[PDB]
Amino acid sequence: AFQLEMVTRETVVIRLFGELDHHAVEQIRAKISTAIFQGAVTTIIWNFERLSFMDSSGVGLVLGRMRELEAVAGRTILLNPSPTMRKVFQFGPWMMDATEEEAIDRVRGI
Repeated sequence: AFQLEMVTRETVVIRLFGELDHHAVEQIRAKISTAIFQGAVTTIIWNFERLSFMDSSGVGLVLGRMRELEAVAGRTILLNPSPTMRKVFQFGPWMMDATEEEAIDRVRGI
């Protein structure tokens, strides 16, 4: 499952929870890519916390949006990545073990 929620001037939270199917990656890629191309989004906080498993397309889902953000000088934060995830991404975005309010407070500063 997943939820999207505009939470701040151009900032979007993607909560991932449970099992993210290849089909969901697709629903997500649709709404966010649109949002970026529309200029409604320039910062994505991906909340990975509750996630138990995504298939490989989630990895591209995230990296795609990054390449999309790079061009609008946007930014990505990976929030609460487990082991593989942070390893998968390290070998890059910003990873911070925090809450969403925390993550967002942090984004407002800059």
